[PDB]
Amino acid sequence: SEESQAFQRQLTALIGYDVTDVSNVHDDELEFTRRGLVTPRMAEVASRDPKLYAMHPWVTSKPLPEYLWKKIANNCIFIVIHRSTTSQTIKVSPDDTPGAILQSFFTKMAKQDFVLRVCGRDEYLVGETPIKNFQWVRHCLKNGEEIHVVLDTPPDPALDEVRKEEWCDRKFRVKIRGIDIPVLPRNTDLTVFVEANIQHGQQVLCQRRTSPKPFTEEVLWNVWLEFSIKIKDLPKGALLNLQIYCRLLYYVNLLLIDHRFLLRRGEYVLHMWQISGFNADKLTSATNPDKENSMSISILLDNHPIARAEMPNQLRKQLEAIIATDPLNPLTAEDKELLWHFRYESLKHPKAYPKLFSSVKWGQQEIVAKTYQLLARREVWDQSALDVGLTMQLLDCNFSDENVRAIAVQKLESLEDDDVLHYLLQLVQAVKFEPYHDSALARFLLKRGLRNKRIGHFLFWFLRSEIAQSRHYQQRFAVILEAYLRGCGTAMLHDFTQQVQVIEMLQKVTLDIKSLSAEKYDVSSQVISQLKQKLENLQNSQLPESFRVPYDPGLKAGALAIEKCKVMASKKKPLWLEFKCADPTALSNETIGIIFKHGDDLRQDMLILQILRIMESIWETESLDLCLLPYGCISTGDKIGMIEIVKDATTIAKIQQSTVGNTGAFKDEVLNHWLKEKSPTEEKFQAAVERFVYSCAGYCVATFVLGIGDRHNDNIMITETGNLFHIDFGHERVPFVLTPDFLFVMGTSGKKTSPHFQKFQDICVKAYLALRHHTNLLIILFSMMLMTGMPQLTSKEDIEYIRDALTVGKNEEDAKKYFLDQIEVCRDKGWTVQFNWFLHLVL
Ligand SMILES: CCCn1cnc(CCNC(=O)Nc2nc3ccc(-c4cncc(OC)c4)cc3s2)c1
Repeated sequence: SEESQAFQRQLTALIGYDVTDVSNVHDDELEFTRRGLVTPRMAEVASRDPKLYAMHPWVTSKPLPEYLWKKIANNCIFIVIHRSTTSQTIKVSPDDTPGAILQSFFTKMAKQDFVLRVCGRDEYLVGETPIKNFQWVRHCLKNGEEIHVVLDTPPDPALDEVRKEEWCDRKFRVKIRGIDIPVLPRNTDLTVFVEANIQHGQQVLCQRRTSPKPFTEEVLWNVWLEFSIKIKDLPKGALLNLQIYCRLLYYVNLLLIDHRFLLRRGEYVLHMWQISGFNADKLTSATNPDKENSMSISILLDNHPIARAEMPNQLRKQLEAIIATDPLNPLTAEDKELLWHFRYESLKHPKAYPKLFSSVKWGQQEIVAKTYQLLARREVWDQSALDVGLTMQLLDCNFSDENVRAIAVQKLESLEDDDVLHYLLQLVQAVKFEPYHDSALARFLLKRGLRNKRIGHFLFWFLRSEIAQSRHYQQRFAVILEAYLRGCGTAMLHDFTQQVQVIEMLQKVTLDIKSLSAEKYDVSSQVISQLKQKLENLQNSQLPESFRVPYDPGLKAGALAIEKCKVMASKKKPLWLEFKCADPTALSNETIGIIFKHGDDLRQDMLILQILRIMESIWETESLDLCLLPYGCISTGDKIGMIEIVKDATTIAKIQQSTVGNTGAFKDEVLNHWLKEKSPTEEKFQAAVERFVYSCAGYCVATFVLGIGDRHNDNIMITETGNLFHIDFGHERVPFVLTPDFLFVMGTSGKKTSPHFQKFQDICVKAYLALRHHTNLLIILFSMMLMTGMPQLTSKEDIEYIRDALTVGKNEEDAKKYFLDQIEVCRDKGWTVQFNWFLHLVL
């Protein structure tokens, strides 16, 4: 039971979806999946070390990069320690463990066991890890900052307490009975038919149509559709995709083999997803909850069970060629049969595996058999070093086979939380391509999230983001989330509970303000008053005392700095909110600044940001820093989210608006003055010039690769301290933005060269060819991003942008050349496409 039914309401209200609800299901898969997950939850709960769990030490086995060993000129590191305005600085060896450091500290003083917490954060320096390997440390040294730690006592694991739990040979065929809708769209007499496909990872196996019939609110064929495939030749995870044309208006899917390995039988009345008017919402096994407005379709099943000599030379080379080839290069029939015939050779090359397993006639019993024997002798794959790009490739929409997919997930098991975090978002999205609710991958996210509060925290927001936006996938995700929460342990349930109230509160406010200045560029006096009064109304009895900042879970925000909060001057009306630190042990009055925004789909931004982080760590692997500023951003519901404000930064545009602020002339010297005036010492200035040259360079390459490089001034920002960065990725060309104002900081004005600019192309090109060394990873992530993150998209040309840009199949010379030309376009065009935003105000 009873007090255990509150818990459920807690869960549902925490999730944003009621998973005990059974009104949008035609079977028990979700229920079954709720049951299936108890063990892997309990298992992981049971085996986690309570102390290290409560402190969630954020840590990495990566080597410390060159550019930070450079920053330590003494093989020794300073750490200020505090007890209560009593503090001493300690020389420490980069290889010193924390316990080891406590040894030397107790030694120092008086002439039990406490723990090193970071000043101002919910971050601890604990565990047999040399300090060189805690992230905070690496982050402090990056920025030229000191390292402030208070000594306090550990958090009681009691607070992580988890609740008690006490839980034939026949051809296949389908009777299309007919379809219904209540209200008919365009109205004038058109014509309509049903298309029934037998699908397996977007490979199509058979297809049947109906004769068409006049499009009216009710249409009844009552036909058998005898397909070409044999019942027994059906593979697990095969979808019966049902589609409607007149062209494509609606689609829906049914697993032909249920989660119990049972051929699917009987009557079904399926409510169908309308078209927007390829992508991952097409694949779903879910039905439209909206029974009242959706088109639907009746059908019937009743058809039970089921569960090397020497290769030539020039063929080996055709083979190696095929294998050695981007994920988007499609395979000829000729290729596929080659791969299949020489599968045992193909098997020694882990890079072949995606190509190889998509050369499988999955519509043949006998061949899948062989394909499993093939997976049996996995020596080489098991032993290969982890390649995430490769691994990821095998979790995309192209692979429905449960066992292919699961070897990829084997490979992830060896990732440390550091990397789990990098890829967490994409991996969560990759759930959408899983044929069944319960999957190896789902279970793996579950483990890793429960094992580590950082992953757990981000897992929560990532699943919740989707649950609240997508009906296609909310059911499945809601089940995974519920699984998580039942293991994360009441500490976090309270945290998530705080957090969820705050962002529901603050979105209420966000939307109410849009109502009050329609478009009208200016923001009425009236507006700001009301914003002020609401936030005051909120703070006085309703808002929590403090709360974790979802995009950065080490930060506890306290009260609002109402004075500093405002509505932004947008066509949308985002909030500029700022909070005090709730941590009194913090080093500053410097606020936490968060922007809330409705009107853009931030799921996209989230993705782009995550790819930015990935690029930054690729550059880590060649001892390269380009100071990208992939600020925090978390989507939270329908076209609405939050955004980390970056301290001390303005808009390239505004730096123009200041001096001239014209309707839109444009000047080249202005940026460089703006730096001087924000550099209290001329040598710090050269650091701004420094940071800028990198940041510019970073964003130049990145932005180009993603093809989001032609942007307006207003959507680029720089820090008072040189760090340039792009924003707002919800929104003649130019490849990327290299305006003449930038180049004047690089000591050039219209076609010359100079110390820092030589440096600029040097870094740029380094950066560029460095990402080409991870081509397949970027291609797979990008392609997935578009499939899980976008509007509709061409399953060739939208995606194919990024191979031409990564200049696939090219030696480093051509490529370097290519990139350099992409610079020279921005110097042909100078201010031209910048200038052009304005003009089309009327075109
Ligand atoms: C953060 C504490 C207050 N503060 C301390 N220094 C400043 C100077 C002003 N700094 C900024 O405005 N920084 C910004 N950072 C971002 C990051 C992202 C976005 C953004 C990204 N995407 C979509 C957007 O549309 C609203 C906005 C805007 C800003 S402004 C403000």
